[PDB]
Amino acid sequence: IPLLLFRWKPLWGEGSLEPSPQSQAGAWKDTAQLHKSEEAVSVGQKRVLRYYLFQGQRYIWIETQQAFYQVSLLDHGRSCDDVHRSRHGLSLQDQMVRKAIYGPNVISIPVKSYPQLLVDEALNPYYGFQAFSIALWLADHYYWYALCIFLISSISICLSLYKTRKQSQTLRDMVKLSMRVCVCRPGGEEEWVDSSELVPGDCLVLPQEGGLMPCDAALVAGECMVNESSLTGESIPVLKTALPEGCAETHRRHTLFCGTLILQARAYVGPHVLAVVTRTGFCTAKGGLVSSILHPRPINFKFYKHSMKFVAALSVLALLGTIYSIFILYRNRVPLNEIVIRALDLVTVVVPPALPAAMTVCTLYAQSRLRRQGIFCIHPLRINLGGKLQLVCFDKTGTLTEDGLDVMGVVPLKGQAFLPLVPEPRRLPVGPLLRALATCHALSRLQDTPVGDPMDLKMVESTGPQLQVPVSVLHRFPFSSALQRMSVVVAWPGATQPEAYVKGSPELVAGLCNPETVPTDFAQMLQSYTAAGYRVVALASKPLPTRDTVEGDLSLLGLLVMRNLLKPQTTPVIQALRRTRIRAVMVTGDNLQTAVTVARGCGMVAPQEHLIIVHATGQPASLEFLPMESSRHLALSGPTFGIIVKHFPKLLPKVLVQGTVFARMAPEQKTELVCELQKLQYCVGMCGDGANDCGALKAADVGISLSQAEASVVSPFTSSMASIECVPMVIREGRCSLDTSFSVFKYMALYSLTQFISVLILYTINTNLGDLQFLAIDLVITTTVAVLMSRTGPALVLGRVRPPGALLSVPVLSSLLLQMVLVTGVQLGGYFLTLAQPWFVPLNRTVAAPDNLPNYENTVVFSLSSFQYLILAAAVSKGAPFRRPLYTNVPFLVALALLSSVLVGLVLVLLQGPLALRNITDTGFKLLLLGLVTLNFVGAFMLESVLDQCLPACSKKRFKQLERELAEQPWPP
Repeated sequence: IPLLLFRWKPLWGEGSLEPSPQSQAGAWKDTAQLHKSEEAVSVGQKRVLRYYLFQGQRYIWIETQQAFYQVSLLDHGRSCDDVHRSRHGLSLQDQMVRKAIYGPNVISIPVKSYPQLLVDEALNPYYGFQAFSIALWLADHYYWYALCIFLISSISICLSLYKTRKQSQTLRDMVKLSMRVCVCRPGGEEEWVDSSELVPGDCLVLPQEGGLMPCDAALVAGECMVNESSLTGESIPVLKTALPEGCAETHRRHTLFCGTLILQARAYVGPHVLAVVTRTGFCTAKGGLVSSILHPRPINFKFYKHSMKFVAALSVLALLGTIYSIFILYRNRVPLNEIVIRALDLVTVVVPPALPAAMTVCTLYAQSRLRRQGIFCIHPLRINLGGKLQLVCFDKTGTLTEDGLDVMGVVPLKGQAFLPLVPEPRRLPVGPLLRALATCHALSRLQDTPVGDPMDLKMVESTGPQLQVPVSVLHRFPFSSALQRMSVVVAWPGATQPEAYVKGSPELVAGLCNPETVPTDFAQMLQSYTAAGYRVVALASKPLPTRDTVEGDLSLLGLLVMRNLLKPQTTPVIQALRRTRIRAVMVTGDNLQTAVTVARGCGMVAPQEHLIIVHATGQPASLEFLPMESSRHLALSGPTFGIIVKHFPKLLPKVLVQGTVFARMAPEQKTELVCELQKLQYCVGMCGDGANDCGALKAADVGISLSQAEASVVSPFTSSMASIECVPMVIREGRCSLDTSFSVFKYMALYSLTQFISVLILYTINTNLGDLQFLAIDLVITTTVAVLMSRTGPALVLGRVRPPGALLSVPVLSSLLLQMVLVTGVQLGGYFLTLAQPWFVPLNRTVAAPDNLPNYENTVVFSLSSFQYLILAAAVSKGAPFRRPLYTNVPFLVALALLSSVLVGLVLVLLQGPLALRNITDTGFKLLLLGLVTLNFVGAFMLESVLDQCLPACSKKRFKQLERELAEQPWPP
């Protein structure tokens, strides 16, 4: 083999592909087009048996003849007749043959124990640089400073251990489905096998009492009632029917997904129900969503996008900083054994150890602020995407309107008089119409919940009679979608003859009713509700003294009115997004005439703002642009949106920039409306609720789901308040986390730089900063005010000003430099003020640098510098546009106050044996050392309250450029 390139590697992956060449040359090699590293095979079970798991799917492909990839969907072209032939169980000898091809039917999480996980964190070139720094400063004997950068790099690791062991504990909780499952064998058995031995091609008999689900099986025989709350959040009971003979992604009403909980499971044909296993652990629903979490898409928040700028600047400060060290120390007559070490020591102060510890902890407080409010996020780095959102798409029903249809009242008809809509249906007396709305229902009085059609259960408590004077006699015609109506014959004690109640649409039923009974103003009465967003149904009766005699020659009695109201917290939120100039889009799959009358109510289309319906044609002709008379908006449609994206590709960005109401959108069309806005360089958000949004919540940059405790059908922000008032809370938290991450970074840099400058102003005169001084500084002062810096919080009102989004920009480099100038003109303003004192004596220069110098040239530099760090933390931590004022952070004022008081003490009145300061500065020189700290405290607040008020006189996003064109000339004629 001669593969021992390991010996070569001992000497030491930026270029893995390059590295790969070294390792090897029809086995164990796989370049999977993304980092190209997945080497696995098993070759067991007396076959070829390719094995490799690339993200958890098995890919049985070692060749082209007797192998084929994608264990998911390798038997996807089945027929509906074929699964009925699999009603019998697989053979027990053949049952342990399909387990080789498929998985063990367990979506598994590795344990990743503590020796295996500490090695995956410390193996990086930014903890190995500091392990070099442990053995670098410890060449100067028995340092305390070589202990602190071990003790604050054991906080940097242990916080990265905590955010990993708590994220993987969350994913391991939701996929725990330990249950013993009864099946059928090849010939008349049960055998009660474990759920970790189920393969597709097996039967499955459901328990009628209780149990969740083993795996997504097709309901081949029987009736079942499930609870889909684990997979979609729509927690209403869904009735599952038996699969007819003659497509698993199409027949949703015949599949029992893995994770949903089954409730009734009645048989009605035989002794029990039957199912046919289709998928397994990593290739199911709830197995595909978890595999989309633990291998996420890369986030489009390029934090430190420049990637070379900081590194090259680092290079210049380090080198043009370390060649000043080699120029001044060599003019101090050194024996060359330590110049090298002094320079490496100068390079180790420009890399702060607590930089990964303060950027990690800045995100743990962000998840700790959203969990108090309700939003449960799991991907920690997608918090910062909420600060950068120019666009938010909404669903309609359940999201910013009510969940189900709600009744308004009754419009009766007593002799064609058109008596108006009553506000409360509990107020009309009992008759043929009041008995009508309480008995024509396809519900079921089972387990104390009326379960059935969501519409007619709402009119049960609209008046509230008793249920289970009328009695359920017979359902003469079931409510079918083909004939659209439902006839129920009812009787009651005290009747001469039973009546026949039937409900349906207004137009189709009145065309079958008596023409002498339906009036002439029936079309405009239908028109006055179908154009305002009302859903209206009619009802009829006929007394009976079978066939369709129950539905014929009917009297028109009255109208029933249903209407989806807005939520009370919808209107102040849509106005608060329009006021802060982020654009609001509604993406619904409901009717178009309903969607316009809602988008005028909530506030996408404000009054005195025109909108025009496009309504393109299926033919390749023009767009027709119908107007509406009741900025500039456009209202699209479902089949309209397919015409522009196919036949008019040059006119597509002119529509998505100024189109607001998208109606009749298919659930597979909600996902490329998001992927097309991301190609206009929007950063799209998506608040949604249901199964229709499962493709579009993932594709969005911030996908938010409503009204669920802790689920995974979201991208990540499942919240739990059932309103759209959480979508400003993600904007308002993602903005106070995007500049806090900037304020933490531009403080670490400011500290490293003040230290490089105090070790460099002390390398001249050969008076290097002490032992407990480096420790003090770092640990105490710079880690207390960096772990506690990021606890402030979000503001209370959003604003028009976005965060700057780019770290190394022109307002950041300038402040750092000006602040550095104020910092170096005060250490030089403190060093050259002791030198003019009468009590001043110099240092014994020719002894060593760290050995025997408790002198006056470090006492002034350590005192001035300690305060510089505390001043700078407070200066860089501002919260006027985005975060909050810093006095609300009570554990951050107590740091500053306590640390400042200790520091003022060690300069006025000890820690003089320790920290090696000069014994007593005798005269009243102490009182004006606090003088030029005060004009550093004043001179830093009055420097960043001026520099952020700077406008340099001298549309990056694609959409912004288009908007400018629209402003100059409206695109519609």
